Amino acid sequence: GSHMMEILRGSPALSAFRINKLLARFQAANLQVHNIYAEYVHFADLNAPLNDSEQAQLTRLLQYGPALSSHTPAGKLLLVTPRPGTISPWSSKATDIAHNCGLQQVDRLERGVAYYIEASTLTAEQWRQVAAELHDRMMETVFSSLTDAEKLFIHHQPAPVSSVDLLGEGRQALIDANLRLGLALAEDEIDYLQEAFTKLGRNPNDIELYMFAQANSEHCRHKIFNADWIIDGKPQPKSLFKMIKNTFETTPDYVLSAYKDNAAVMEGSAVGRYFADHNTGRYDFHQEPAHILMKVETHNHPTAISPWPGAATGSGGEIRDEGATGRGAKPKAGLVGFSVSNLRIPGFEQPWEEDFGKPERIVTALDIMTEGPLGGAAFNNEFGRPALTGYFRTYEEKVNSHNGEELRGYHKPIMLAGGIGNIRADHVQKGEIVVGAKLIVLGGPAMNIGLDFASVQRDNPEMERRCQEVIDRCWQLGDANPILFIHDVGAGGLSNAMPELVSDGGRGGKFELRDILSDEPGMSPLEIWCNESQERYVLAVAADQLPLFDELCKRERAPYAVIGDATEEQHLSLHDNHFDNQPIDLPLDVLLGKTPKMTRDVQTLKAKGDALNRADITIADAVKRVLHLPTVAEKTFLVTIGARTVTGMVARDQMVGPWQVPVADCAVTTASLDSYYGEAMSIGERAPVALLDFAASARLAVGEALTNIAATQIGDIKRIKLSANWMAAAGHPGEDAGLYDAVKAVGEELCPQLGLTIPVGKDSMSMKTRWQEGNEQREMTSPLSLVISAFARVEDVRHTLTPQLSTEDNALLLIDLGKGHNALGATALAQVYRQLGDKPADVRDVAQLKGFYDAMQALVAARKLLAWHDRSDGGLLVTLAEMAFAGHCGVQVDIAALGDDHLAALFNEELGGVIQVRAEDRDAVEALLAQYGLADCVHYLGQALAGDRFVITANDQTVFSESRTTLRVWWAETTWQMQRLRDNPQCADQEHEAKANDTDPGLNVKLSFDINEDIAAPYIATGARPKVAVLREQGVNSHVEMAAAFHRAGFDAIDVHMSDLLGGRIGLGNFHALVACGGFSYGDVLGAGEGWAKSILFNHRVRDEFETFFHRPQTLALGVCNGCQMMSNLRELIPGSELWPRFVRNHSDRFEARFSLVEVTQSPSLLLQGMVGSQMPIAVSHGEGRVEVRDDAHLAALESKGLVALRYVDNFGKVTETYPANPNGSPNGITAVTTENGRVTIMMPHPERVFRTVANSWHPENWGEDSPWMRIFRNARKQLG
Ligand SMILES: Nc1ncnc2c1ncn2[C@@H]1O[C@H](COP(=O)(O)OP(=O)(O)O)[C@@H](O)[C@H]1O
Ligand SMILES: [Mg+2]
Ligand SMILES: [Mg+2]
Ligand SMILES: [Mg+2]
Repeated sequence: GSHMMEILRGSPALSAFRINKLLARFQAANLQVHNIYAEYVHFADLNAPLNDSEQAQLTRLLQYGPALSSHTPAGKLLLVTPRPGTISPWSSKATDIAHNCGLQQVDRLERGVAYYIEASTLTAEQWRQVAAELHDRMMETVFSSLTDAEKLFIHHQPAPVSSVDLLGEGRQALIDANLRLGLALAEDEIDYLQEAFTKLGRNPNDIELYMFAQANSEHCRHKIFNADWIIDGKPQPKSLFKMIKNTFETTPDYVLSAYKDNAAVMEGSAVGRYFADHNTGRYDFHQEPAHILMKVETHNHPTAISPWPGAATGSGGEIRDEGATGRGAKPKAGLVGFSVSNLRIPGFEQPWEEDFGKPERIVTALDIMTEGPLGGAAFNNEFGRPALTGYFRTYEEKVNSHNGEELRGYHKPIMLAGGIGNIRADHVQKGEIVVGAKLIVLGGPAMNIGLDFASVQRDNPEMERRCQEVIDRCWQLGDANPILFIHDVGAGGLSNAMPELVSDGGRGGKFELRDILSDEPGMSPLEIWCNESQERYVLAVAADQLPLFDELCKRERAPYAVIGDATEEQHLSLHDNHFDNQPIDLPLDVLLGKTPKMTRDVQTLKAKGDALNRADITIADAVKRVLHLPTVAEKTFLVTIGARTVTGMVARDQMVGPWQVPVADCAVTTASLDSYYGEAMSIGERAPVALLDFAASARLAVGEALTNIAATQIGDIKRIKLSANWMAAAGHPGEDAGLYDAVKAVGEELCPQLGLTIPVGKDSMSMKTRWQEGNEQREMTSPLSLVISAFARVEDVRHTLTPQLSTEDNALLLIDLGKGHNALGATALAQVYRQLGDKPADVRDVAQLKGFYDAMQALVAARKLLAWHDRSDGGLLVTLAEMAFAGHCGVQVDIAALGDDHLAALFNEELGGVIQVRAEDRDAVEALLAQYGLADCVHYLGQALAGDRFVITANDQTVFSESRTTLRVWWAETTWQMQRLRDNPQCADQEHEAKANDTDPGLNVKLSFDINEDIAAPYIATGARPKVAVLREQGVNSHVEMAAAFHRAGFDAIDVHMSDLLGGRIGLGNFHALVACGGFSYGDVLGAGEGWAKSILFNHRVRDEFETFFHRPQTLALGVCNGCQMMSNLRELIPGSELWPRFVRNHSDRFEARFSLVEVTQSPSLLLQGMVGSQMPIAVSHGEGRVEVRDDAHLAALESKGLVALRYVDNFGKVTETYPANPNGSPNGITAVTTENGRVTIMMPHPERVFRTVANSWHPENWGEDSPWMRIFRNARKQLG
């Protein structure tokens, strides 16, 4: 009542292979199911009626997706929808499109999947088993009628505040509320609340208690990290935090901000910061320092319960940290980490794996690594930051460690998300908060998320994107940046972030509950104030900047509300206009009143640990097992799921070389689109070492970070800055003393001796899982797990080395920082034979580690290196194998000098690595290494050689010999199997099988023109700069680098949001060129690019503006990725486009981020003039790029008209539909088409991301500044005259 639900049937929902996985899942559980069929169905909750025309508009918005075989329903209906009381992100984004298409009648759109199942035996018991399989019990519910969906839209009345009756019952009322509300309060904290409230003479409200309990938890007060310690009977002088701070006291160098914000900041470089001016809308370079922020976060517990949103909001919360650094900043690139228990992939179990069971309430390791990476990548992709480095460890074994024989592993996973961003010098310091400052929530209408449903998070990355654009508009105003103060909303929701915001400014605040934006009107005041809804920030802004701030938000379509005022009195007030009362009324010192410090009085446990039993170990069997341990094995399933080219500033991504092998040891970005200065990121971690030796695990993490970053041009080691993220089972015998010792080992010792700061860190301190298996208690406990992320300013992005071997005359030299210790404890080798072993690796000599770093820096600067790969998991064996994989070559090595224990020489995980040098440079490089005190560690191994032979000799004996292709295919099998069970198995198999064909020549180039002839230069030289409209919808993310590419070609790039067109601020009549940029407009909901296009079509004024533009005789338009999608959906407005295809879900059913080989084909395209017959790699980054025609008649007609402009080719140079050479399954390799007149071109790949040579993942050595793709932008300039 007050609202009607309309049901609108959508398109078929599951491809054939997905239907076959279902049918087969049913046959495997003995459910005789003749057939299954699925159809999306949509639900529109309307506040007013739709006329015949709006009805048709709504119907048309809800036609999208691949044109799959439609069937008429039969059998039993099971409809799967979100759980009632829940609103999906699909709903947020779809309803938004509805509103921007003028359908204000729509209150909410929601979507379900209708399953039509013919089975016909099946007891009601078995139907519950069918129902179970079709849905996720943590997010969804199953219904029997389409009608039942009305349950999703029930309007609820605001629930009132509840007082806890301390006055009337005494202390028992606090104890009862402590249990009922789950406050987890300690006795001394119940004491405090009793005293504080007895003094005020009134009962506490529920909200006030909940706020207090959120603020005084472990994760939030960091009680363990500030604790005093007593260890083996001796009081210790320093807390853990103090020992971390010791690194900043010792090395403050280059540090701009540390421990005073939710990211750290270091000095960057002076470069062209590129953005649109507030007054002109023109993009310009602003020559100024771009300083570098860094942060790394975890999101471990949620990910155990619901991994997709758990990982996604892991990234999302950390991106908010970055944006809310100082007075606003811009995230640039990200990193991702997973640690989980054994994967045990069905049909692919490995000999070290044993099922130990798990709690019913958590998902398996395999579920985490299936859905979690897709979740992390969904936020990074739809937000728009490249994910360029990461780690993925598996560990689960019964082991004789510090507390005797017990199960150690990661049933509670590590889910790690971090990254770097840029910030202006003047915004690094947070400002003062003036009295009467407006206090604002920027971002999403809130719901009851986080209050085991309360650990199920929810991500809407496009909402966050819209918020970032506002934040960007604010810092881009320089001295006029209206942001006085900004902070992210995370744990505790507003009940933490608003008090933290006023409190860091020395203020109080008065707030109004009913000013806060909400999508559940039923929520209690406690739910409104304490819920952990996502994509929110809190800021302060002066009252007189509010009109400005409103103009900025409205142009971005970023929702915001003013919810209160900052006060001089240090009081916290929260009024409720609906119930005319005051849920919160407290002094801030009472809320933020602290109880005493914690003292931990603890004892050292140290494991004895036994020698590696080698009975079943051969070097050959060990090579095979080690390459099948997911920690070692190829990571493609984690890398290609995320964009790696967004921004146009990525110099080094995971994938290396012509054969695009994911082994890059660190990530590198350019600082700007006009510099070779940059930033670098690397990770070091070695948790299983902590099962033998806590200090050594931490030291090795520091050292690996350094070895992974070392072939990058940095200089001074003091440029390198660390995040230290600590994961422990605090309280588990031996760990606490372990934690203190490991923090000491890096904070007090190693990092200060090296000159390394740790200005940021986090901790997560209950890394264990307890459950009942038989009548038995069971425990899985993590090792102490330090993850070090290293971050650095880069002097020259171009000088970076990769593991890609050259086959020119060369020498392979090992730098064995293990000094022949050759430890085998807690290695991959031991793990893969179910053992812990004796003695682990460690940092053997700090001077020599420093010496290594400085020596690598001298060799990099002087260009003496052809390649570098450090030694980590899997030892020298893996290092050499991976270099041979990346170089598509052989290796001939001798290990006689590495000791008689050949297994230990190859498989120790001591620090160091293999450099490759030119043969003629060998002597000079050995002399240089000797000057840094290293002669003793440096060992000539042999050479890289053309071919397929991987050979390891010792004197006259062959220690190990195998085909390099055979090793490379074994190392691939983990990612193959993961892709097989997650993606379309046909694609997974084609990708895998192409690795086995050694003749694959890899990416290679043929150019039909001179890539250095700047054909636009005569035009640029006149000083006349035509405008191009760089068109962007909400969710677009590639506009900045697109602008920069047109800029290099001599245009004035103007920023045109769709809101500028809708509001009449820009007219396309003033432009001769237009480009629709890439991204995830509306998060691709209702089809990639559809919302964007249909919002143009359904507005008749704007529709007419586009049509007029395209119907002019000389205008040019380009659509790229999302933009191509958009323009393919606007096709009725574009002359000569009648044969154009649609673009739909990739055949792989996976987001594909590839460096793909294409060829330019003959077509009218004016943007491709001079390039025809050229073949070169381009950045590709999409999930809905598959060309779909309506039938073969459409395809032939398209082809015979000569309108295809780009095709995917394999590395042999033939047009292909084989994956991933053709990443999406497009017929005849098609990824670009033009119009009959050549004036409009649309393409899925991103030329604007790779117009700079430095930003191509692989490129030929001889190229200059400009890639081949720079010709497009220049062709645009020349054509305009
Ligand atoms: N979880 C992940 N997400 C994204 N990239 C990852 C992930 N795990 C590993 N990678 C990338 O895969 C490559 C190989 O990883 P790994 O063998 O763990 O690195 P290393 O041994 O050099 O520390 C690297 O380029 C790394 O950055
Ligand atoms: Mg590795
Ligand atoms: Mg490495
Ligand atoms: Mg590593």
